[PDB]
Amino acid sequence: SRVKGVTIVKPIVYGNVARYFGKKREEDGHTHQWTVYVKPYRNEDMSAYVKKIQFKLHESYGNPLRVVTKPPYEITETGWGEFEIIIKIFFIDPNERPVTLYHLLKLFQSDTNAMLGKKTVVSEFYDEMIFQ
Amino acid sequence: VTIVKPIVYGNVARYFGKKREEDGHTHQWTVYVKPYRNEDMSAYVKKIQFKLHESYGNPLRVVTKPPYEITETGWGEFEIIIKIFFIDPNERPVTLYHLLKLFQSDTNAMLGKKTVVSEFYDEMIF
Amino acid sequence: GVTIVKPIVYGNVARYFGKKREEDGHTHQWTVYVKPYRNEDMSAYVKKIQFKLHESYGNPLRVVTKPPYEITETGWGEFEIIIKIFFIDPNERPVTLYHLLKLFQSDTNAMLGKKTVVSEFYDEMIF
Amino acid sequence: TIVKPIVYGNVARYFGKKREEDGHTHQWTVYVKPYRNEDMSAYVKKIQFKLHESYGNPLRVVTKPPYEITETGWGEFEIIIKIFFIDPNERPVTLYHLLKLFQSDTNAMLGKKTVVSEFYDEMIFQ
Repeated sequence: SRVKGVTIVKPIVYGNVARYFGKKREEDGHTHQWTVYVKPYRNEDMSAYVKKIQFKLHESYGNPLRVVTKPPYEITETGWGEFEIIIKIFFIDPNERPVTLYHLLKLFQSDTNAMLGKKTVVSEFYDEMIFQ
Repeated sequence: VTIVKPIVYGNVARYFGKKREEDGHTHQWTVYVKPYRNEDMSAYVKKIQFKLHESYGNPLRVVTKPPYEITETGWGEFEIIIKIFFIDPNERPVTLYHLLKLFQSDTNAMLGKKTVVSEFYDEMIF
Repeated sequence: GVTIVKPIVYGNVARYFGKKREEDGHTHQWTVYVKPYRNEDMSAYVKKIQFKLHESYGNPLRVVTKPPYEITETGWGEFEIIIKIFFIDPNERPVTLYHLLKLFQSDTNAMLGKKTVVSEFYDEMIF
Repeated sequence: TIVKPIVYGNVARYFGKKREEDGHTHQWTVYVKPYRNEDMSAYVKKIQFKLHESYGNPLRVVTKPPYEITETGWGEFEIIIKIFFIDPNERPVTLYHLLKLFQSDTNAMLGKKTVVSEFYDEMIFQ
């Protein structure tokens, strides 16, 4: 006897891409450039149903609570260590509890890929968001 | 017999590599209508018009012969209304709207992609 | 009659390592896939999807039941993957698609700066 | 009553020098590919690209995708593409293509390094 609406499912990908500079940036000792991101599994404007996404970077980043309101939902920074990003998705239709994803930022590649195409690391994962 | 005909539409764009100083243009793009499957549209489509932004000279571009597409160059993103007129005058024309997409995500920039694509699928029902 | 239409894409992508990997000879990494065209839950209508990979692989009759309906491997040569699409509805007979796994880029796309082999083909599935 | 749209053209790139060994200054690739990707090899028996007489083996035949031919040379000329069908009755379609190698002047200011000359067409059946 629950009064439910229509079940609505939205498939998403999220993760990070990273690329090594070549040399230890002398000023901060940084080494990689990277973008963490959330994007639809197939091209569509998520802004129909996503108000904002926030990525909580590491405590060592200035302005660590980064937020994005309009697509692409991505944050680009540079760094030297791997750490755990906490990505919260905020829906438009309130009475829709946010979704929270933990993504371990990957910067270095596997020795297996040190032997094949060792340039650009990618770490992406599939998940789906439910509605109504 | 309710006959459906499926289509994709949208645009593709590519970065100059450097803003041209004559007109501050940074991209060339192409906006299009294509059939979902490699079939012929001309059998049932009189013309398609792509109403561009008023910044463009002659903003009402009309395509009557396939391929139903328009190639321009640009500095900015904007909405493109798309009017599909059918060959028997009875059939009501279908208006599609498309937000020209010109600027690459840092993600796709880091993956070394070279072409920005936003494309969409529809069904014209008869 | 039901008469529902669900556009899908299938095919594979491929991105050549840079060099022959000294361990198993592998030169390319690839992903053969079947995706809805729109962003939607296709497990609403798809029970499972079988991918028949070349006999040289292991468990070559790969079967995916939860989206994404993607297989990822490495290899060094091309072959033909037979894709069988099993539906939720029992009255709906499975579809079988053939796809030639493209690993080698063509001269046209090589000369354009293209960095990934993409071979994508289209279909519409009816109910 | 089947119509099949195709794209045909060439890409070329100035190689960077006048190769002194044989004079050849560009490398090009002429191709034919369906407007919307399908197994063209289901109904195309072979595709011919007849080229300038200076090229030994001037009739080149391709029989399976990618339907392209790659070469090097110094000058532009007309490539005759002939498309032969699996169905013995359907007669060969013949396309003419001005192979392009040198760039325009607004596309230099664009930030282009590769040339693209590409045309739509429709193979028609009964």
